[PDB]
Amino acid sequence: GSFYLPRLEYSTLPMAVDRGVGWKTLRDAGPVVFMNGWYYLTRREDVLAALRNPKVFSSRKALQPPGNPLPVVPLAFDPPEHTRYRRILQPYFSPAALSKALPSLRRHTVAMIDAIAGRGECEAMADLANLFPFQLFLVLYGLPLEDRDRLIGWKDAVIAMSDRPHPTEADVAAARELLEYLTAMVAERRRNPGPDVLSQVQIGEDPLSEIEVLGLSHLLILAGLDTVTAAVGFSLLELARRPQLRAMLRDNPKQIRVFIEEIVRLEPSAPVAPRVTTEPVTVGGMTLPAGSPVRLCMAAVNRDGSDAMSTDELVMDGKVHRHWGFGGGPHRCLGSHLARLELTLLVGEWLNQIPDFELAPDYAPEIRFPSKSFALKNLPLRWS
Ligand code: HEM
Ligand SMILES: [Cl-]
Ligand SMILES: [Cl-]
Ligand SMILES: [Cl-]
Ligand SMILES: [Cl-]
Ligand SMILES: [Cl-]
Ligand SMILES: [Cl-]
Repeated sequence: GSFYLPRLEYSTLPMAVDRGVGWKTLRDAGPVVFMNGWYYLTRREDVLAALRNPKVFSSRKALQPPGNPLPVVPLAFDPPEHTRYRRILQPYFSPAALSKALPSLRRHTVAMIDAIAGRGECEAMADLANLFPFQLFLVLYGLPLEDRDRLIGWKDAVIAMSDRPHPTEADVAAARELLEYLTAMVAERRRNPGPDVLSQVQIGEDPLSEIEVLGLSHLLILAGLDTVTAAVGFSLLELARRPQLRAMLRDNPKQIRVFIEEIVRLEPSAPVAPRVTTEPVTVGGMTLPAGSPVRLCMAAVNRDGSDAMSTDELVMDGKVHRHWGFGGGPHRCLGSHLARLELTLLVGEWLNQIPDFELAPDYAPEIRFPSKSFALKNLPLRWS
């Protein structure tokens, strides 16, 4: 039996400079590590089993908000409700379904790179990574392109206020404006359904309600955009400091795919998944009572050294690339195929117009830690 609970202060983890060092510090503390109210499960055997066991490791108990909120479709649901949502949404998010959008997404990506390439410099987060996901979101779901500025502003306000009592007056107005904006859209799509996703999920044999589509739309905006922003930054960072990799990847979709898998493996934008247990569980000989809040450490598992595909290094070769940067079990990222499509498009079109570039002088990449983001703070790039 394990009766001595390791405890760490989250804010002291050495995470700003090198995530490998940060996750190793946590993993080496033990299979179960208590930090700031949560039990972190750090080892592959436990993390993957837990992700794969929604009955025991509940998402709803960890993620259902208080009050009477918009339903967080499907993130905050357990089976059987979760299973229905995933069955309904799966066909719209498959590689084959999303591949049909590629000409449009490529055209918009090319235009975004076009405006940057002539400058010889940029700060890649503010100037591209922060803007690109919402741009493609408007394209994918048929929203007015001129609404990008205010939609990004609403998203940023809602994300920043989520973890914080005492909401600022500006914060509540932004949340209300976003809700009103999305509500009008969803109602129009129910009355006049086009061939698009948000229309089609509201009709057919098992239609979603307007409130369900509103909750889904909110979730896609809050969970599906900044995650890709973070991955764009890490993609361009690693390319900026690896000239021969840049050369190899230009016009090389097969290897760009491999590179993107490595970026998501090594710098997963959501490196832990929260759950609450529904019955006693024993992890590493330690028994946790029912109702225990746990955080499952996917990013640590991806780096645990247990095979050649799980090291702290960027590994471009090897016949197999696999990881849990998109999660695992039934909640595995609904948008994983979209994220891959968008990231590979971005890298390819960036290298087509900006094949050679470098970090600005005396720049040392860091994330803000602790914070609500595992993205780079900034990324100053130079070329020409
Ligand atoms: C590199 C980019 C991304 C990463 C690293 C990422 C990561 C993740 C992870 C780890 C989860 C599982 C959370 C959990 O188990 O509690 C998840 C779920 C989800 N993601 Fe992503 N994601 C990315 C992009 C996207 C995109 C582009 C979309 C859609 C536009 C999206 C939509 C969702 C949704 C709807 C869920 C909930 C699925 C469910 O609960 O069944 N994500 N994501
Ligand atoms: Cl909910
Ligand atoms: Cl300029
Ligand atoms: Cl797997
Ligand atoms: Cl490409
Ligand atoms: Cl500078
Ligand atoms: Cl900062």
